[PDB]
Amino acid sequence: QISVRGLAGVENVTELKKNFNRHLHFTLVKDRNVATPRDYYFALAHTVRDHLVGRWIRTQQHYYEKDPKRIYYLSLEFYMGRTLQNTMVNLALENACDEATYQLGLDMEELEEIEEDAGLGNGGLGRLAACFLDSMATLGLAAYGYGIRYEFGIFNQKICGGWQMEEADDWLRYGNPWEKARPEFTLPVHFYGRVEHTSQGAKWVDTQVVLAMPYDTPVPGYRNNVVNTMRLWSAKAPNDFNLGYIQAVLDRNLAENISRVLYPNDNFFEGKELRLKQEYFVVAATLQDIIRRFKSSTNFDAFPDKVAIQLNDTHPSLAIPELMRVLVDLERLDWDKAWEVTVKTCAYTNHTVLPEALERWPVHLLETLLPRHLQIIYEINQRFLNRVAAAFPGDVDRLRRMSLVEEGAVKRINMAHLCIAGSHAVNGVARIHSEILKKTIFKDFYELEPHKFQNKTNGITPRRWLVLCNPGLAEIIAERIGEEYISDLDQLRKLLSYVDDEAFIRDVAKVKQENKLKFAAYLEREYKVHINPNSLFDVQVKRIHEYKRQLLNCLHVITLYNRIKKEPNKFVVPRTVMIGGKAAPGYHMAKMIIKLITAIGDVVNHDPVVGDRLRVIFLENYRVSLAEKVIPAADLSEQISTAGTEASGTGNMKFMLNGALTIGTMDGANVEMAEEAGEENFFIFGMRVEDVDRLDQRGYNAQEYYDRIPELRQIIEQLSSGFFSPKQPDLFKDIVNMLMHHDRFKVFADYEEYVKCQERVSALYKNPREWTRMVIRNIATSGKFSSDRTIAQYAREIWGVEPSRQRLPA
Amino acid sequence: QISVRGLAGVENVTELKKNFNRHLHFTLVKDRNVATPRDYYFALAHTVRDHLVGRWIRTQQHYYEKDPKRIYYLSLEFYMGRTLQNTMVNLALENACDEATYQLGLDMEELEEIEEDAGLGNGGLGRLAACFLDSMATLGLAAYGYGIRYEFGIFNQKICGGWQMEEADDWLRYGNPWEKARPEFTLPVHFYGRVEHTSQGAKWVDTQVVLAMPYDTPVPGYRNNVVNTMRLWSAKAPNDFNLGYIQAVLDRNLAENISRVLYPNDNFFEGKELRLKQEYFVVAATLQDIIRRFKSSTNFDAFPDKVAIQLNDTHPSLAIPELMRVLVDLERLDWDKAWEVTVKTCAYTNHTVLPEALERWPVHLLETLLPRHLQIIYEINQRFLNRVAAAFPGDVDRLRRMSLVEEGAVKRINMAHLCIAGSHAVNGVARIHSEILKKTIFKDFYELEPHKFQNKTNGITPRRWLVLCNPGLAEIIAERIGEEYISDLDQLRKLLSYVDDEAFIRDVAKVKQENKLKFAAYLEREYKVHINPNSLFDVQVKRIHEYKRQLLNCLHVITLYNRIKKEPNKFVVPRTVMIGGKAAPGYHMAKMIIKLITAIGDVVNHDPVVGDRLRVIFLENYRVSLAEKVIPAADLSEQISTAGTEASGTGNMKFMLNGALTIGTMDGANVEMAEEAGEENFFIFGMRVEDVDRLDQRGYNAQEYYDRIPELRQIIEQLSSGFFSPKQPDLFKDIVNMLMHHDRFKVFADYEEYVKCQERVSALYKNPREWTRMVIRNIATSGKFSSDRTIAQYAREIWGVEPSRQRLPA
Ligand SMILES: OC[C@H]1O[C@@H](NC(=S)N/N=C/c2ccccc2O)[C@H](O)[C@@H](O)[C@@H]1O
Ligand SMILES: OC[C@H]1O[C@@H](NC(=S)N/N=C/c2ccccc2O)[C@H](O)[C@@H](O)[C@@H]1O
Ligand SMILES: OC[C@H]1O[C@@H](NC(=S)N/N=C/c2ccccc2O)[C@H](O)[C@@H](O)[C@@H]1O
Ligand SMILES: OC[C@H]1O[C@@H](NC(=S)N/N=C/c2ccccc2O)[C@H](O)[C@@H](O)[C@@H]1O
Repeated sequence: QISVRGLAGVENVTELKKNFNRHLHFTLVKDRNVATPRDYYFALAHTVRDHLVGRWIRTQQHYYEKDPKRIYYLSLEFYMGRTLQNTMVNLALENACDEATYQLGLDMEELEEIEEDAGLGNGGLGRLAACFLDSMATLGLAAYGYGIRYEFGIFNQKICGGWQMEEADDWLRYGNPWEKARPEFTLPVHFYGRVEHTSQGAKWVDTQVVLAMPYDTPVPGYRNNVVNTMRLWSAKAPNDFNLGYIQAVLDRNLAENISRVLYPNDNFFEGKELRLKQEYFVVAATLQDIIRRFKSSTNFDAFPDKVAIQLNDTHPSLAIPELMRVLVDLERLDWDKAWEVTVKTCAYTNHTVLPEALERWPVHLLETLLPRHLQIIYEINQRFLNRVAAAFPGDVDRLRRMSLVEEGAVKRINMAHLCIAGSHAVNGVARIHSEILKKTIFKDFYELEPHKFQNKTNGITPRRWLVLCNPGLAEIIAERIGEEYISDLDQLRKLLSYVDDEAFIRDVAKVKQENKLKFAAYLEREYKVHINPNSLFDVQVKRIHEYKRQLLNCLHVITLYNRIKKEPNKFVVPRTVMIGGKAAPGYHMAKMIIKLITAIGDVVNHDPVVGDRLRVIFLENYRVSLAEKVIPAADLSEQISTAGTEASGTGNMKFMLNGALTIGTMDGANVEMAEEAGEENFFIFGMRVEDVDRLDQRGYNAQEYYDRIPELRQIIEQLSSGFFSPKQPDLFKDIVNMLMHHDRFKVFADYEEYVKCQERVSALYKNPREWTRMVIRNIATSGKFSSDRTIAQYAREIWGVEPSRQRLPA
Repeated sequence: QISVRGLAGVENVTELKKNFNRHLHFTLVKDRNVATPRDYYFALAHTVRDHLVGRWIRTQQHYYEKDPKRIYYLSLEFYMGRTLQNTMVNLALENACDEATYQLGLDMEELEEIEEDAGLGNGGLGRLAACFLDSMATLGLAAYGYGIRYEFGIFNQKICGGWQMEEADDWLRYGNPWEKARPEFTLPVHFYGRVEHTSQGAKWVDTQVVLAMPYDTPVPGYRNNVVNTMRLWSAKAPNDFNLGYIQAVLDRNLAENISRVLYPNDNFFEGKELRLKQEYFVVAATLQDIIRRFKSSTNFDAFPDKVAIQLNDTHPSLAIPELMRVLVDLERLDWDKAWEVTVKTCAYTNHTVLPEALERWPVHLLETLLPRHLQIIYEINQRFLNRVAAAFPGDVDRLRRMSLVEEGAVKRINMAHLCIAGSHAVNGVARIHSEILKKTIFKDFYELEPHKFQNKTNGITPRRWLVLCNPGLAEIIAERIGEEYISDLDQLRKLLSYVDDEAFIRDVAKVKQENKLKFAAYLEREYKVHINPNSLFDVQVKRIHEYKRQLLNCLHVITLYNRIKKEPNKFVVPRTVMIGGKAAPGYHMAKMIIKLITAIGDVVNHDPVVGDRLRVIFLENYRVSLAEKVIPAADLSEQISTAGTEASGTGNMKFMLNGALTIGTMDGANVEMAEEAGEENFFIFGMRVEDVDRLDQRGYNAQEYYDRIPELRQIIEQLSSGFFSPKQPDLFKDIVNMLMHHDRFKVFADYEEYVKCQERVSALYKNPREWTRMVIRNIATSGKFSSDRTIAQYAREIWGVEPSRQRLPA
């Protein structure tokens, strides 16, 4: 049908059809008379998967013969989404499979909906790891993602009575066709025990053993014939574990609980032993696998020339003391040489400045679980602090601030300090975030070792986030500028010469309307809700958190409702306001915010005077597969975090790429987006970082705003009095209380500018032609935010490797 | 190589080879350079499995179109062993695959050893279910085996310091290529809750739900193109189960523990709640599946014409009250009609008379777990006892003996009484066992309903137990009488005309020596032990239990040792005494018996004066795959249970089929074996059932034997004084104590006759020609003990269906 989806040649179509039937018969043991819709999905997944194997075997053989420097991307999260469509896109199979299945009497789109998301992450950090994997493959890098094969990923969210309910995401229930178990690489991981000192070295003894069994998932590059590996460890008890008899077998569950479930904390930090175990487990298994591959290529001097380990936040920070442990205790290297190797091998990416999120592990936990690692951390700290003391003599408070060991009620280890000390590179994830790291939270470390500190602005993969989810837009772009932009996104700049093009303007507006109709349909079928597809689609999708200020969005929505009720017969630009996202199950305020959104909807959506002019919808179960549907449909992207709180954001980049305009604060990557697109082509409002600082110095008094803005006073009074909860008048008292007395994120301080800026959004939407020209200017300058650019910078500036866009032989 | 293994045609060999490579590449993602031995096994299993699918799909389609009466064999145990070789044998593929793999540079025998046994049973009961499945398929019966997919089967046994240690049998660790998950047939099973009464019927409410997910395994008939299904249920939590959050997800393990592990109790009875849950779980899921298939063929009158349910012991006895529950509570049939249907549908096979083995479930357990089932059982019992009371007026003690409800300290339900009341047929498993049922433990029931009581003498499948494990013997037989005996084992009678045949005698003796050399080699490699292959192979393999009298065998062994030590320079027929079997982990006396065997070995095997004349070996980890190796190697089969205690035995039949002579008591099937072969061709010794009864009446005094047999006195004194345990002089005091004061199984009473009979065994072995002629006479009359005969009798006399030996179209 459409060109960017590849060729549907007679040979290939014929061959896909017979392989589909072969799998339906031999693999699924069905015929066309008893086959379920899921059998059909599985037949298709096996047919497509077959096309990966040759390239996968030769890619890995190629790395063995050429022996390049290997990149190990360590993460506790890989938010992959679905694999079927992505595989077809990157193998250029999509049109062929569409034709093959159509001829077999099946709708491929329907089969695609059967696949479960691999929901092995929470949000931006997990999704970033997935985009990175795609880019590393596309750029021909010898890269491996290492993580944990969770049995349960991020919970499925159900909304019951306007409240979030959690249900287990049993994503492996029917089997995962995209994984290959690698039992030959099963590795022991040790826990507890004690440290013994002998004549020559310390020994870690009397440990409990859990086995790590790896499962390999392919990661195809975009049409370059490269297939890299994502290797995820699963926990297994050894066979003599606890070996009255029945209980011993049942107790195997305890050991295997390590890989059972993803922690859904979102940003913040729970010092739970099981989380610590997960962090060590991925680190210990991965490092043994790395060393084994390195020896199979004594001379650890060359280790950093053949290995890079990227630490995705502090979650895998134990790689630093674990590498030291293996080098010093097992390989018998001296400390200083081992340390040299470690620092040159490891690099650290920070993904937050929110203090409550930072990992600070109690000493007593590490003492019991990982006694030798604690001793190594203490030694690291002593040597580091001697370095600080020599550089800044007499500065006693710097010593205590920079310590890896934090003093107090309970002693803790600051894992972020551990990461900086033991890494050759530390990066933030957007220019303003990286500046904040040097200027504030890691200021002392920057002064000691300025050469360590870098920026690597985040990006998204244009494969999943344009070609896959928005083929209609990819196509109209490909019609004018060709197809090479899909792996060289800067080429979108060529679209600037079409901003006055009458044919192109009409096409961009058409694609959007088409996407909006499709999504208005999806809302009807799967959720039985009515929406006007001619309204402005105003969307805020992301995890629920106070700093992201879904609350500020709620305030705007209520303002519009009150304005309509005041002057019912005045024209307003119709809006469909869509807010979606999961709340961490232990996060009370976020759960209350969800309830507020649904309660606003209940009032707004059933007011006869409002009509089709304003609708408020909570998008249930926001996840990667839902993002692929809602983002292409959006007109307005809400990116309204308090300046200084969103490290980068990546949802922002996805909306920009897909033809939505952005209303946002100068925070995270928004700054660089407005910089690329021009400020005139962005709806910027609110306090900058400096204004937030100024207000913090004075003291933030929310009352002042309440006293001076009558429209805001009415909203707070409506909330307090039970306007949005008639049967539970005080339901939202926690919300009013926080906004009035304990708002860390200054919701009221940005309210006036936000509403004003939103009026300007409405003004522009009234003129379709000028709205669309500004959209073209956004799409056209979105090239910088390709994760291909991001990865090329990591490779050249951190890992010391050259990316290649050259094909491997097919 | 050998003819019974089928043809190795050029086309088939070529095709198997390319399918092997195709699977190695596409399925296992390997090439010949990185493939592990296990990859090769899996490639071969996928290649062979492919040949099942056509026949499997058409068999099941055939049952749908012809709609025959379906047989449901319900068992908590299916002791399957390995599947690869059995599949090749029954598909006539064995020689072709041997050639294909040889040409690929691989030894098939080596690949076969990689496969894990499906160890989903304990012993004879579990193995019987497996032989039955094979025969039902071979006989063209529309049969389904239903059970539980245990995550862990029977424990692997390790011997440490002569003591049994248990290790978890994680048989699914690498995936099972022989199962197909059937998620579309996932069914809810209910637990706990309470019973409510409404205007029209009782309702079972407030239950906890566990899901039952079925996995289908093919069961191929012998070269008839029939492939039947074994369907095993797996336990899965529903997704909202327990849904702080982390704990709720981890707690899913509790629900799923139902299908986690096989109870290894062996014969006896532990009233453990988890076992009760397993019993209901298999029953509830299976019955819903049966009814669903029946409706898809309101009119439950025809239910018994289209369904037979065979209850394999009392383990699935809850099928009776569960069927009533569905019929009365859900389908709204009246009691009497529902009961009619139930009785005509269900039949019961008893597999024991040992009182401690009988299931008697405490009322309070059923009350909490299955409240509606308890009410149904009470009602069944009331109606049954009214029947008893009308038939035997005034007989008040008969009423209490026949009650399903047993009175006492704790009230219990006698499940065996439940089974007889609600079944149209009750059978024992050998003629003497079935007689004992009518005469003693079920005497009252026999008097009330004599027409219910039947015999179905056990059998074994000549496919696994001759063709597969002993191809050399199958071949020399096929050379003289053709191949048709493999599915019509009575044809072995034709071998009687070869008993004087000089060529045949030499061949039978050759095959045996070959099997003994092979097994003497296996012992060397895998266990580094030395044995003389020219010695008599004296083997007792079976679970360890006092009634099986491994102890009597031990006494004989010590007698031989003492006789050699007394007269070192006298000739004795050399023996290798092999004893193997697992002990139930909670069975102390059985664990002590194992230690005794190893301790005897330690003394005997290292005595310079003994030499190669006597060796005592404990065969570790006896299981189906080890049986296939040891049985063909055996010369003497030890079947020495106290008369009246072994219901049938089946190991006895396997040894007879494979050219060993039998020394045994007139117990279980031994009686019918000696009857078939002639008593002159069997080494019969010891008390008959009547002699045991006579002794019980008088009082068994072990002292009398000790006082009158000097050779026995010496043994007991050696045991007591620490001759067999120098560092732990009193180690075996529990054993001496039991034999002297508390022996239920009268070991001393059979000692003299046993030793005498054993001397006669040695006498015959000294004359190879006459030993072998007696062997031919055993093989020649073993036809009755084919499970094809057994199943044909179940079908005609219980299920009301005609077996067919006709081929389905290929
Ligand atoms: O089908 C369900 C099962 O599939 C197996 N995968 C196999 S046997 N081969 N996979 C081959 C493969 C081939 C190309 C790309 C990805 C792949 O997983 C997996 O090892 C197993 O965990 C999973 O449950
Ligand atoms: O760089 C990619 C993205 O990283 C996110 N940080 C996240 S999602 N941190 N998550 C931390 C976390 C910590 C413990 C448990 C679950 C979690 O998601 C940042 O908030 C976002 O600005 C940035 O665009
Ligand atoms: O390979 C490992 C996996 O294999 C799957 N089986 C599939 S996808 N097909 N099986 C087809 C089949 C075909 C003929 C005979 C027996 C069979 O299981 C099983 O459903 C799964 O539980 C298992 O872990
Ligand atoms: O009919 C087949 C065989 O059945 C066996 N009975 C067994 S193996 N009962 N097992 C009962 C049992 C009961 C609870 C838990 C585990 C168990 O193996 C009989 O002992 C044997 O004589 C007969 O040949």
